[PDB]
Amino acid sequence: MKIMQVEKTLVSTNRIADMGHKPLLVVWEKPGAPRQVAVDAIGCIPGDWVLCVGSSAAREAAGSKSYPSDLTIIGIIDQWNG
Amino acid sequence: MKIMQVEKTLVSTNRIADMGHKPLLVVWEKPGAPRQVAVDAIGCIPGDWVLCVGSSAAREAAGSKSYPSDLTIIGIIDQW
Amino acid sequence: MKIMQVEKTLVSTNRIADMGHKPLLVVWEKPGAPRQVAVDAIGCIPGDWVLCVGSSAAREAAGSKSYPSDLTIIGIIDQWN
Amino acid sequence: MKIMQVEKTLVSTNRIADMGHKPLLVVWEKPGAPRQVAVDAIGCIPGDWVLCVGSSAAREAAGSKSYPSDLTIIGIIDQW
Amino acid sequence: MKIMQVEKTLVSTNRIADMGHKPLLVVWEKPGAPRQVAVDAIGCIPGDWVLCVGSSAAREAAGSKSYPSDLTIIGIIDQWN
Ligand SMILES: [Cl-]
Repeated sequence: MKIMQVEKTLVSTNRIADMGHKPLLVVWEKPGAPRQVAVDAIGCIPGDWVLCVGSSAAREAAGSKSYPSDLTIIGIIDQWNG
Repeated sequence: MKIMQVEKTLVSTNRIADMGHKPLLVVWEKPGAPRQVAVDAIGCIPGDWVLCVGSSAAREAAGSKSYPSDLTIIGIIDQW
Repeated sequence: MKIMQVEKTLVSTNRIADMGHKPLLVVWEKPGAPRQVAVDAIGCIPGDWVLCVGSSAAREAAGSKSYPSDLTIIGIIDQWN
Repeated sequence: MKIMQVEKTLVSTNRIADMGHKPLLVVWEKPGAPRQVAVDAIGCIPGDWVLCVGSSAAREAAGSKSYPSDLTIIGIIDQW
Repeated sequence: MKIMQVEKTLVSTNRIADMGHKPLLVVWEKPGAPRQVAVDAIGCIPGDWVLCVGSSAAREAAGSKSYPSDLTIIGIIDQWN
């Protein structure tokens, strides 16, 4: 899994029916790093540090084994909680 | 998933039957970046910025759990 | 599979329910390399060198074909054989 | 999917039984780039530019969901 | 699939039971390249150039669709530079 930060919500799109209403977020490992897009399975806001899963796990994490995702946020990271 | 841009249509006449008639597009993260090829499941043209999915999800995104794809366009993006 | 070292525990109180109670660990191929996170399926401590599996094998290794993992620690490496 | 060129046939006499008799070819994104190996599901020769799929799609592309491939040639690109 | 050279055996005494008794080998694309670990399904020795498969194919390649592997040696390369 990857540690990434939420930059912004991906709204400016028209996409496929096989994807539902779960939000898409633009994420990166840090500012300036290459951007990716993840399905938000938790409920995140810009600036949140999030745990991201790829591969097959990303699909069922997004809510279905049939979900079109290869990157899904499955947790919010507590930077300071120990 | 990754945002990419469509450079051009990929022409491959000799290809396996499992691919069917789905259009294949050459895509890149940006001009000059490594070229990859994606199945277009939306209907795109050169210059379009597109949302692409890989892994297992690219197959069913292309229209079947058995489809031979590891990269599929699942959306067009305006603002890039 | 990758050879990585455990740096520390990753705390995510708000994570999806399918993760159960599995511990998550911050791992890297060496200090300074990009950090990743793996589910601990062995019982590891910081400083341990660990064998990590990704792809679909990470899921069942973490305890279920339905488990949300793409990186799972499946062994501790005895570096001084 | 990636665009790659066939360099040569990969000869591996001692390989697992699951591989059958499918040809294996050494491929690269261009000369001098890191070499990889793909199962040839099309019928290629050295010099061919080819379309290759990875991930789980490579297996069924090679002919079976149980086939041991993570990289399969699924087309010949008309521009060589 | 990758062409790699076998460097040495990977000793992991504390590893998940699903691994069985399959040998694990340290492999790299060339000396000095990043080390990975593959399950040996052929029977290899150090110095061998080997064909390695990853992704989901590595599992059944290692003996079972349930096997915890994302890198499996599935062939020995005849005469390799
Ligand atoms: Cl994969």
